[PDB]
Amino acid sequence: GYEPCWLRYERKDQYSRLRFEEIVAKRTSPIFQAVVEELQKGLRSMMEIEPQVVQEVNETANSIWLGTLEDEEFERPLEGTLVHPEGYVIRSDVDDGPFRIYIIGKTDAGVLYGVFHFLRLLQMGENIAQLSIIEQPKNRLRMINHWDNMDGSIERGYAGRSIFFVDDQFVKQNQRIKDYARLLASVGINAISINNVNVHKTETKLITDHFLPDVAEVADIFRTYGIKTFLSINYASPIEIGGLPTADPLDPEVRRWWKETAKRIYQYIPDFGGFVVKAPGPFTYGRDHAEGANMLAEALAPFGGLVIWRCFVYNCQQDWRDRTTDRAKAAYDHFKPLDGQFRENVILQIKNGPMDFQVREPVSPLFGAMPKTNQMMEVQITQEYTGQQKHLCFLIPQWKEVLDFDTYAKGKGSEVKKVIDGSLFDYRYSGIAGVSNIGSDPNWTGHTLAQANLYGFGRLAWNPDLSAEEIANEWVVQTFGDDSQVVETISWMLLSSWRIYENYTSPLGVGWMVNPGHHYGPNVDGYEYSHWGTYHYADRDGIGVDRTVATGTGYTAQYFPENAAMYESLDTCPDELLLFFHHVPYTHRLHSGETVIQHIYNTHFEGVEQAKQLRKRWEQLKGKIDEKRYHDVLERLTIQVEHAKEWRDVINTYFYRKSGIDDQYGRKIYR
Amino acid sequence: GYEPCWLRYERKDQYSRLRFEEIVAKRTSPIFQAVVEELQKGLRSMMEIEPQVVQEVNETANSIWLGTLEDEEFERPLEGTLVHPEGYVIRSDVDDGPFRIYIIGKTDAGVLYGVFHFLRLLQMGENIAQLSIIEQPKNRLRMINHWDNMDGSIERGYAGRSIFFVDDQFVKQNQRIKDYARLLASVGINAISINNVNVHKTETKLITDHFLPDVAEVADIFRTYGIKTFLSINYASPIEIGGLPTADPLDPEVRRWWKETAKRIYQYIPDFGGFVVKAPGPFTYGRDHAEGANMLAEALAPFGGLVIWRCFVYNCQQDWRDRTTDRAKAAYDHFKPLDGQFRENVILQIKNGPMDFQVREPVSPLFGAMPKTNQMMEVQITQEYTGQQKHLCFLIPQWKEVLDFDTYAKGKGSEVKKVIDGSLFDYRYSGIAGVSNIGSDPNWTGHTLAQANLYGFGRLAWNPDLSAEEIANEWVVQTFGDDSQVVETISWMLLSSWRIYENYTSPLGVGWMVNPGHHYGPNVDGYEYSHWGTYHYADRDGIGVDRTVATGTGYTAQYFPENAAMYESLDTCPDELLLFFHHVPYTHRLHSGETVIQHIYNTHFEGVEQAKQLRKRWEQLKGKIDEKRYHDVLERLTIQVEHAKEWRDVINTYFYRKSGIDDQYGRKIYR
Ligand SMILES: CO[C@H]1[C@H](O)[C@@H](O)[C@@H](O)O[C@@H]1C(=O)O
Ligand SMILES: CO[C@H]1[C@H](O)[C@@H](O)[C@@H](O)O[C@@H]1C(=O)O
Repeated sequence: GYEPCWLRYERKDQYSRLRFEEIVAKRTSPIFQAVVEELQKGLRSMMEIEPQVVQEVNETANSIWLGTLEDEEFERPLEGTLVHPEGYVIRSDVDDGPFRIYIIGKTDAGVLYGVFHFLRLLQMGENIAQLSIIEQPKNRLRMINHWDNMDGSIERGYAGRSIFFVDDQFVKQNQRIKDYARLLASVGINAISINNVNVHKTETKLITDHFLPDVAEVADIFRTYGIKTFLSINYASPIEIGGLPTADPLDPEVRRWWKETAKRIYQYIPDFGGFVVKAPGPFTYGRDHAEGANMLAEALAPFGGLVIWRCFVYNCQQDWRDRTTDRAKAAYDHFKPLDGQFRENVILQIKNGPMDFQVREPVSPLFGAMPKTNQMMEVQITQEYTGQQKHLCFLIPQWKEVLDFDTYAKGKGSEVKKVIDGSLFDYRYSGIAGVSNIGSDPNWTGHTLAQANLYGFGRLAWNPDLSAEEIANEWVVQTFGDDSQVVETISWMLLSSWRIYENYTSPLGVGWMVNPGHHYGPNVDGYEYSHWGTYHYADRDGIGVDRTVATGTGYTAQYFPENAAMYESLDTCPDELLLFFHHVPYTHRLHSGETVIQHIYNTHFEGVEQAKQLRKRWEQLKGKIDEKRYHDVLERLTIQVEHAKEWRDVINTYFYRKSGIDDQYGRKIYR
Repeated sequence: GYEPCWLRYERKDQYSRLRFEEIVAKRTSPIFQAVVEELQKGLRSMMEIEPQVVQEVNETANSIWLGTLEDEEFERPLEGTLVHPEGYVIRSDVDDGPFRIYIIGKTDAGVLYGVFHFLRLLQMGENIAQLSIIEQPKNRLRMINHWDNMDGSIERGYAGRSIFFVDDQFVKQNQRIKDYARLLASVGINAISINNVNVHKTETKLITDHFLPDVAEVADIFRTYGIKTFLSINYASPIEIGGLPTADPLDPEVRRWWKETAKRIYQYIPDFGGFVVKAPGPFTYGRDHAEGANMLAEALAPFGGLVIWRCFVYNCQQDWRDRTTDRAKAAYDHFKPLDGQFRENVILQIKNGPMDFQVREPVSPLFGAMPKTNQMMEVQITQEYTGQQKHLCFLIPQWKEVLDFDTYAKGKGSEVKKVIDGSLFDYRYSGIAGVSNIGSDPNWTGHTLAQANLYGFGRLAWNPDLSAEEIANEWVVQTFGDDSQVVETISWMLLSSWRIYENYTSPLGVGWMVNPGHHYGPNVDGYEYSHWGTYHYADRDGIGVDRTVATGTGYTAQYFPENAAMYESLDTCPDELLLFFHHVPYTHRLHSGETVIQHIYNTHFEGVEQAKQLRKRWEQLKGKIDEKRYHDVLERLTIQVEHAKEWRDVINTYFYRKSGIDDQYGRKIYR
């Protein structure tokens, strides 16, 4: 019915097998049961062996040992250094007797992640004769947000319908949920919100007795795979389903209603993760988001729940005429002032950028600006503005640029990753969340290669220091095999895809220029005169948003001095973000030597040629990939090439018609 | 529940009444029954009298006589000249005895229209002491097309939900259908298609036994008011509900299926009007529209049904890059060549313009170009591109410009009205159709004053020679009374509204510049790079579509020599249509003396001020109009003023940003 994605566990040849007679499972918990089953599955499929599962080591048998520190006979030094609950150690016994692999986790979850790491080593064909590994995740929260609706639709879903809901109910099918959990767990994802942040009528009832049994059934599966379950809530629930006259967070009965709702939820799901909130809301009653979030936080506190408060807030009724109002400044101006007013179990979830998941956006100034408030970054795996899984776009490189961005909050070495992993400000709760890119499509992600974005998200969530190169390598090998041509080719495609897509879309960081509504395809003035605050201000002389303090919106001042100065100056501002920070003449000379207008022409003409190359390189792999996936991808790559041509021409023509400046190289621009 | 619109029958004062003791109804048919009931209603409400209904004249009683020629004792000369079946004569007896009013119709329908004319005279307070009237409609078909869907929605409906359907079924309520029929009949409308031309799944079943009983129930009501009922059909019905493998009009079984469908329909509705068709279609199987239409025509022929084939056909996948392809030429190039190949009961329905109901479009070249093919013009009463009933837009003046347009098909005096009334080419069937502007809203049309467009459509349909001035006068008096200030003010508002709306929307006939999808509001580049063939080609130097033969698409050649030459020349082409026919520099000087760019600024700034005046004039009527309607309209006028400001600024800014030319008068243009 559907692909196994990167958990193929392809059968090894006779020269790449392992000899094991037993699996020693020191524990019998539901998680351990899933761990054992997964190990059996991988070893059976890959090695064609079926070790017996036991609870005590057989001194003379080759074994894989699974357990926690408390299960050890002799606690060696390495595992003794473990402090993170989800951390683990994998080491081969150094003695000369039977072969033994020890997978030691700080907790059961640790053993689960350790096993998937062990299986990953096998899929990649690593020598496990002398292993000595210690791994602890950097981010406490490694979450996935689903924008699934209960009618089956998925907001911004380009990979089919929801695998959770249908006909305003839960799918009677749960086997796919189990395989999805296995996939998420394989890359360390430990938290999930199953419903759209835009909570509609039916979804509002997910926190009521009518649907809680079903939610609990889903949570039971995820729990088995070390995944905590969350629900996006409707802030107006007290009114819509509570029978109350208001949703005011300060109203005594409203506060009580939520506390009772929390209690009720925990009776079905004892380890419920908490609420994800997109917010009639607090503003409706003159309350600020601290008051709004803290009320929900107080309801969940007794149960250990968390409130994930999204900071995607802005004036969705902005006047395009007013160049003093800047949507990019909204998030910071709204939350920065509230630092230190939020309850301990509240985590502010902030998008990587201050606008809205554009192909390229500078880093949200909020990161590093709130020392006393937990923060978590939200990235979008589903490609809303990045190709919608029609165009290939491996998002890992972009996410690393964001994660490695130094905010200088506490001087050099204050990278975003250190802000969200909680080390910089000692955040009790923090991490990263990704908007799911899956659907009912057999290949899960619409575009076969988009599977790499989900895999990659998990890898970065676990350890942001991993290189895009090794993440791509791991994914390709596990998904398509180790043929050097296949690996080198697909890895190259993945690693260069984002830049290629940006080349023929929005120029120099200004973003947008997409069709309104569905957001797919070129439309330079699409939202140019809208009330969404997404403008490029292109005219016959130049383009760009002046966000300088000197003459613009003053957005640059939201960054710490080092970055503020870099963007403030027209001479130091990076080319790739120039139009996001400065309004400049088309003739303005970039650091690359190109005028702004010629740069536009260059990347659009050249981006299309690069897209053709992606397709050509893929075609050269025919015969080395099964026919089904070969054609699924070829189909998409062709769709990409044809659409890229539309992006190229629409943008080139628009700017030629406005600037009146011809392409330096005389390439075809339709007048 | 809803307003009576123009059939108010307001109670007259004691000095404006009539003395009648009897109504002589010479016939007992369902139509006559409705006629009598309407007369009783009007006389009771207006005159507070209740004449007894009799079948024989009382020599000594003041009476209103109703009958046809065959019912007359003495057939006078006037009614003796009647030839049209729906014509009638109204004359006061010239003798000195009792007062007698004779309403003589050629057929029952004629008597119905005669009575409504009599009632109209009373509502307007005309002296009926010495009447001598003869009226015969110019257009055989005076039709209304409904874009209602069975789920209750109305495509391009801005006046509420369908009054016909709900929950994929017919409304159990029929009283509103009766009052709607009364309204349509009052203005001579004699035909109606009750469902959307875009026939969806459920609507496709309107031609099956499952829904025919309901359709018949609706048709029974309309029949009583002289209205023939039609259904829009799904050309693919043979496949969707017929169980056949194809819809090919030349497939033997397909032809048979339609003939059987027709027979079945006529068993429920003996006088069924026929099918309205928007067309898997003939093109799908390499057949032309003559073959497509003739197949349906052959099925209806034995029953006297008609096939209304819409010519709204074009490449909905046009390349914006190709300036040689012109959507405006499509309709003519598609149908002109087929003249003389259509069956006698087929009528080609053509929109007033060759594009798509824009605020201003030149006349469709098809009118006058097909001497051997019946034609009917389609106009849009619902204001899709003309304010959507938020902005006031009395469409009658525009329709008269189209109707009075001389095609010169047979030399001077070949106006569009003479083409569609069938007199120019002796068309057996022809006329005019209007896309309904009603909905479930209590005031029927969303905007109270939009009621005038429905009324006006009927009046022009009956007699295109009626002036916009008298049509507006009739409507205002009947709807709001005869206070001279009220009449003069509302009439002025109606008569100037269209020009006002055009002033702040699309300039000089180029059209569009609307938001995509819903089509409401400014968005200059909205469809500029779309595949719909709706482009203005504005750049930093000029704007316009070159449709000349000399250098453009050659669209001008579709008109007869006299009009072709007028539009072909840049010097003779009317300003109001200049950008539809020529691409010109912004500095091009118009006949008005304005440069094209300054004209744009002028009409947009001034159009807003004119809109403010509409509101001001309405406010001055407070106290002379009931509070409910006064405020309903004031609300809309305020909405109009505010939106006009958006139209003004968006368009002015777009062209300033592109042309770089400032407003001559230094008015506020946001940079
Ligand atoms: C779920 O709503 C989404 C929305 O579809 C998307 O287009 C954007 O505006 O951001 C959103 C968000 O992150 O709330
Ligand atoms: C019913 O479809 C409509 C359509 O809503 C409208 O936007 C336009 O394109 O013309 C149509 C037509 O007259 O078929």
